[PDB]
Amino acid sequence: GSRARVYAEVNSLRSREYWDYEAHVPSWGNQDDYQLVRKLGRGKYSEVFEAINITNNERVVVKILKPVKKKKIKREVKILENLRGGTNIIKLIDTVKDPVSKTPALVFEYINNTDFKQLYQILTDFDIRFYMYELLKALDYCHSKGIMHRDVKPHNVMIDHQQKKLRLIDWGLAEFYHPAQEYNVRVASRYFKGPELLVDYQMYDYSLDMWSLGCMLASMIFRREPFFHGQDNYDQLVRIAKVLGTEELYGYLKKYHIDLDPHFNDILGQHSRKRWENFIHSENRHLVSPEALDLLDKLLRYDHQQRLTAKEAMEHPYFYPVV
Amino acid sequence: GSRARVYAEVNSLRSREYWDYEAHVPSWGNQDDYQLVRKLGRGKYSEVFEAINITNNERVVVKILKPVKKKKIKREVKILENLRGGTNIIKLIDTVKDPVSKTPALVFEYINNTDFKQLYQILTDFDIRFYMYELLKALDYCHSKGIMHRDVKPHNVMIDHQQKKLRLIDWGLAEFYHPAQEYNVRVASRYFKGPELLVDYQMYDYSLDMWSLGCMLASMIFRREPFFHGQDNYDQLVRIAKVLGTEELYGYLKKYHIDLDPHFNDILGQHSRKRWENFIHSENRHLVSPEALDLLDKLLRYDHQQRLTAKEAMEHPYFYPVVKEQS
Ligand SMILES: Nc1nc2c(ncn2[C@@H]2O[C@H](COP(=O)(O)OP(=O)(O)NP(=O)(O)O)[C@@H](O)[C@H]2O)c(=O)[nH]1
Ligand SMILES: [Mg+2]
Ligand SMILES: [Mg+2]
Ligand SMILES: [Mg+2]
Repeated sequence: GSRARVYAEVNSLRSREYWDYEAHVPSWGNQDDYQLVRKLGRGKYSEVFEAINITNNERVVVKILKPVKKKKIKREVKILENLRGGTNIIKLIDTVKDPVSKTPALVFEYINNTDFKQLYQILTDFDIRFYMYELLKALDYCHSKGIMHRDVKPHNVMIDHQQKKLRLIDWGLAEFYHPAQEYNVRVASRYFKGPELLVDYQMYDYSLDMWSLGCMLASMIFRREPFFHGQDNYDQLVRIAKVLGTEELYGYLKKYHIDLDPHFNDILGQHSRKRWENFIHSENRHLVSPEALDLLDKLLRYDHQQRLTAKEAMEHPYFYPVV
Repeated sequence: GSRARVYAEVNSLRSREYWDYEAHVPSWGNQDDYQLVRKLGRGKYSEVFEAINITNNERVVVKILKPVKKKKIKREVKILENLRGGTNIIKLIDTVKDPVSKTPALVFEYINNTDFKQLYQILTDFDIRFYMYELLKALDYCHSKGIMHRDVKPHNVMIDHQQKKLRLIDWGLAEFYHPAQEYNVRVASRYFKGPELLVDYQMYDYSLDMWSLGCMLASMIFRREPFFHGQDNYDQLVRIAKVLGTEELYGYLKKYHIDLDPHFNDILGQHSRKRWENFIHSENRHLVSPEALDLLDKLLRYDHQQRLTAKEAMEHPYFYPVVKEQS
C-alpha cells in the first residue's frame, strides 16, 4: 500500500459533511439571470461562455455541464464550495439551471486568460517562476483541504498576463483524498498522467498533481509542449521511461508490488536515465537554470511518495526570486 | 470528400481485369460432383448445403446462387478468386452448374462451425482475443487486395472451436474500393451498419468493415448481443448516439457536410459520450480488460477516417497474448 506524506488524515479530522459530497444538495437557480455573450472555450464536459449577470451587470463565466450523473455534479460543486476563497482557486458564484431544458450550469468568476500556446512563447525565466509559484499556492491549498485536482494541465490554468493573475480551474475530476482508498486511474489528460495511472496503481494521492505540475514546468522551460507526447496510454509510459530510465521504472514497480502488463516488456525496451541538461538547446537556454533542473528532477520521479509536496516545491531555490 | 488512409490506390495499380468484374467470365462445371448431405442455411441469393465432393471424398459447402442479375454473380466470384489463399478467407473450391437448368453455385471449403450463440457463451478472454485477431487477418488481407467486405457480422464468421479455425464468409455484398467512388449505403446488416451508412454518406471505404468488427468485439466482451440493437435504421443511429454521444455525432456530420433526415430531430435527443467502463457488470467482467476497452474505443468512432485500420488494430496490446503464442 501507500499513503500521502502530507495532509493524509485531514478529511477524517473534519466533519463528515465536509467530504460526504453525495449528501450535498445544491440549490439550483434560474439561468435566465445570465446573458451568454461569448463562447470562451469548451471541454470534454462543458461549453463555456462569458456571461453578464443581468441583475447586477457583473461579468462571469457560465459552464454548461454536458449530461452527466448527479453524483459527479455534487462532487464538483461541494469541492468548489470547500475551496472557495483559497489562493488562486477559481471562485464558484452560483449553480443554475435553464428553466426550460433544466440543464445544470456552474457560474464562476471571470478571468481574462491568454491562451497558453501564445502566452508560453513570450514568458521569461522570471515569468515561469512567478506563475509556477502561483499554481503551487493553489495546489498546496487544495491538498491541505483534502482534495486532489487530478487534471492539472495548461488548459486548466487560467493566466491574465497583464494583471499577473492565475486561477486553477476545472475541478470536475477532483476527488477527496482518504488514506488506503483506491481511485480510478482514468483521470488526467494523457500527456499529464503520472506513471501510477499508466501502470494501474490505484492507491495514489495528492502527489499525482505534482507529476502533472512537473510536466508543465518541463514544457515551459524546455519549450517542448507537451513534454511527454505519448501516442496512446501505453506509449505514454514509454516516453517517460526513455527519460527517467527503465531500471528505475522496475524499481518503482517492485517497491509497490505492481505487476506490469506483459505487453509492456517489448515496447519499453531498455533505457538509461537521461540527464535533464540533455534537453537544453539554443531555443530554450534562456529559460533553463541549474535550479530549474534540480526542481524538475525532484518532481518527475516514478515513486509518487518521493516527489516533492506542493509546500516543499514552494521552498525550492528556483522560487527565491518570487518569494 | 474522403479517402481511405491505407490501400487507397491499390486497385488502380493492378490489371483492369482484377477489378473489372463485369468482364469476368467464369468456368461453370457440373454440380453432379457434389453430394448434398445437409442444408446448413440460406441467405437472399443462396441455398447452402454441407456436401462431399465425390471425386476425392472431401467435405465442402455448396452454395446455390439464386437467380440474381448476372453482374452481381460475377462480382462475388471475381472477389472470391482474387482472395484465394488469403489468410482466414473462405476458399472458393469451384464454380458449378447443372447441364440443363443453368443454376450457378459456389463450392467452398468446409468449416465445422459452432453457432455464435452457443460459442460466445463459453469463450474466454483469450478466445475472444484469438478469434478477433484471426478475423483482423482476413480483413487486412481483403483490404490490401482492394476489397471491402461490407457485411461483417457473427453470422458470416465461421469458427471451428475444436481445431481453432476461423473463416470470413459470404462475399456477396463485397465491393472493390476506388477512391472518390460513391457507394450504396444499403449494405451490411442493421446492427452492424456504420454511422456513415445510417446518415447516407456514400464516399466510405474499408473503415466500414472496422466499425462492424468493433460491433462484434463489443458484443463478445460485454455480452450485450447485438451491442447496438436498433428496431430500424433510424433507431439504429439513436442506439449508437446513446453511447458515443450526440455532440460527437454533430461534429462528424459537420466535418463531412452531412445533413440529417428531418425524422432524426425528434428521436436523437441529447446524450453525453459514455465511458466504456459503464458497460461492465458482474456477468462480463471476466471478459473486459483495460486493453479491450482501449481498442474498442478506437474502433467505434463516428469518423470513419479516425477508426483504426485492420493492421493498426492488429498491433494493439489487446492482442499481445495472441501474437506471441503464434510465433
Ligand atoms: N477567458 C477565460 N476562459 C475560461 C475561463 N474558464 C474556463 N475557460 C475556458 O473554457 C475551457 C473549459 O473550462 P473547463 O472548466 O476546463 O471545462 P471542462 O469540460 O471540465 N474541460 P476538461 O476537458 O479539461 O475537463 C477552459 O479550458 C478555458 O479555455 C475563464 O474564466 N476566462
Ligand atoms: Mg478543463
Ligand atoms: Mg474538467
Ligand atoms: Mg450471410
